[PDB]
Amino acid sequence: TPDCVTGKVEYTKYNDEDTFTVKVGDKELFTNRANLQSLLLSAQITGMTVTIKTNACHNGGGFSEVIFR
Amino acid sequence: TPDCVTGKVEYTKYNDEDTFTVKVGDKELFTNRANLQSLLLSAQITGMTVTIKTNACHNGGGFSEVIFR
Amino acid sequence: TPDCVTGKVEYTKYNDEDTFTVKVGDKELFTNRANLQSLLLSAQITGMTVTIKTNACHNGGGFSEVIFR
Amino acid sequence: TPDCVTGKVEYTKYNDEDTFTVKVGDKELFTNRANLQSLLLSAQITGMTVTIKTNACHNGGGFSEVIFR
Amino acid sequence: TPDCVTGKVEYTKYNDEDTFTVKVGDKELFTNRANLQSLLLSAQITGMTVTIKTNACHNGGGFSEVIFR
Ligand SMILES: OC[C@H]1O[C@H](O[C@@H]2[C@H](O)[C@@H](O)[C@H](O[C@H]3[C@H](O)[C@@H](O)[C@H](O)O[C@@H]3CO)O[C@@H]2CO)[C@H](O)[C@@H](O)[C@H]1O
Ligand SMILES: OC[C@H]1O[C@H](O[C@@H]2[C@H](O)[C@@H](O)[C@H](O[C@H]3[C@H](O)[C@@H](O)[C@H](O)O[C@@H]3CO)O[C@@H]2CO)[C@H](O)[C@@H](O)[C@H]1O
Ligand SMILES: OC[C@H]1O[C@H](O[C@@H]2[C@H](O)[C@@H](O)[C@H](O[C@H]3[C@H](O)[C@@H](O)[C@H](O)O[C@@H]3CO)O[C@@H]2CO)[C@H](O)[C@@H](O)[C@H]1O
Ligand SMILES: OC[C@H]1O[C@H](O[C@@H]2[C@H](O)[C@@H](O)[C@H](O[C@H]3[C@H](O)[C@@H](O)[C@H](O)O[C@@H]3CO)O[C@@H]2CO)[C@H](O)[C@@H](O)[C@H]1O
Ligand SMILES: OC[C@H]1O[C@H](O[C@@H]2[C@H](O)[C@@H](O)[C@H](O[C@H]3[C@H](O)[C@@H](O)[C@H](O)O[C@@H]3CO)O[C@@H]2CO)[C@H](O)[C@@H](O)[C@H]1O
Repeated sequence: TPDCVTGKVEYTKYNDEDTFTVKVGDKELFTNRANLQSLLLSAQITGMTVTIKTNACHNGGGFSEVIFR
Repeated sequence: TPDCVTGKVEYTKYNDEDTFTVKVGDKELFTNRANLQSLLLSAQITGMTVTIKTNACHNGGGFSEVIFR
Repeated sequence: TPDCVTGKVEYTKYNDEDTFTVKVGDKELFTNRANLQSLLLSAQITGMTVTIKTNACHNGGGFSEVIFR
Repeated sequence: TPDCVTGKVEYTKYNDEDTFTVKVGDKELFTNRANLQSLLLSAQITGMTVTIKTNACHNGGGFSEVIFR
Repeated sequence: TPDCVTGKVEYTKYNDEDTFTVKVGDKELFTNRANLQSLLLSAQITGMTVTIKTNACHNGGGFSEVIFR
């Protein structure tokens, strides 16, 4: 899966449909993987560099693959 | 969903009915989303700015949408 | 539910019956709510002020309601 | 249940059989309680004093009771 | 089980198939044990020394045994 965005988590959002949204770089992306919620918030708090891989590389795009650096 | 309150988490409360209450700004709001419990406490501890979106914007109102920044 | 004790967590204990014990003030109280385990340990570690509400306000008393400050 | 060991967590180990091993003092002990895994690692990271209670007080002994100070 | 790699976590990756990949030393290894996800990210954030034991000691190899120091 190709890299979509790389950078620090600007903000996260818990959605009504139990999905989780992350804003990295110029894109806002969501994931339906519950396990990623605490991981992503931890990355945001500690200022980790995140790389999100997805074919749906556009605002509102879904993803499941994330690299934590 | 419209913004209800924005600010830092004053306090949180675990309720008997397994719901979670948060005090942000001048409102005390609850959520039945179990996944939000650890996320909200983490935000409280680290002093993150939280934005709660809900149509039930009043004390005792329920919510599911939260922005972490 | 009335306030039982308020103060910092002196110590926590995982019990054989999968319950969680907390020592706040002069009371040792337990909870059968699994979700409260990580939350309480986090409060202990970060030195948060905790308020436990319960009608069984005595050593060995059970609780489910907790306020995190 | 009698005290077995008291001290700081030297190291932890996730085992193939989904159990969790902790080295405290001169003993290496394991627990089959999944909820204890994150709690124990947190205690290790923050340098908390841990007290493990078990009748199987010997290397390779199992436990379920832990006191966090 | 023999030691494969020892060192600090270079990076972690959540995969599409719900597995978790870790890069330690010169190897990139994965695990299908969900409980290890938060533990490994915590070790990465706090800079812990990790030792991964596996017979599949090669890039793309699977593991379940990890020592946290
Ligand atoms: O968490 C949401 C979702 O993330 C991953 O899927 C993403 C999109 O949700 C999904 O629509 C997208 O589909 C791709 C096909 O995989 C690809 O073969 C085709 O060429 O393009 C479409 C749309 O661009 O895939 C992305 C992931 O790259 C995850 O796979 C999915 O299970 C779910 O978790
Ligand atoms: O966590 C509890 C609850 O949060 C969310 O619902 C909130 C209130 O609990 C709910 O009563 C409220 O419903 C609104 C509708 O959104 C609105 O369209 C209609 O006109 O009036 C009712 C009554 O105010 O909605 C808020 C959230 O905006 C969440 O949606 C719900 O599933 C549940 O988790
Ligand atoms: O975690 C265990 C338990 O916590 C809460 O219950 C507490 C005690 O365990 C329970 O014995 C106690 O019962 C009360 C009644 O609620 C009250 O109506 C009556 O007058 O007195 C008895 C004896 O004190 O209630 C406390 C809670 O205040 C929680 O409610 C329960 O579900 C369970 O999780
Ligand atoms: O996590 C593993 C396991 O921990 C606890 O059990 C421990 C040993 O695994 C168990 O063999 C041991 O049994 C004791 C009897 O309880 C005691 O009555 C008798 O005198 O001696 C035997 C052997 O020493 O007990 C320890 C706990 O003290 C936990 O109880 C168990 O459910 C499980 O989680
Ligand atoms: O998390 C994935 C996986 O990790 C552990 O298994 C690893 C490999 O996935 C598995 O193929 C490998 O199997 C070995 C046998 O242990 C060995 O006895 C035999 O001779 O060769 C095969 C092929 O290398 O073992 C490693 C771990 O050592 C874990 O055991 C497994 O349940 C699963 O979680």
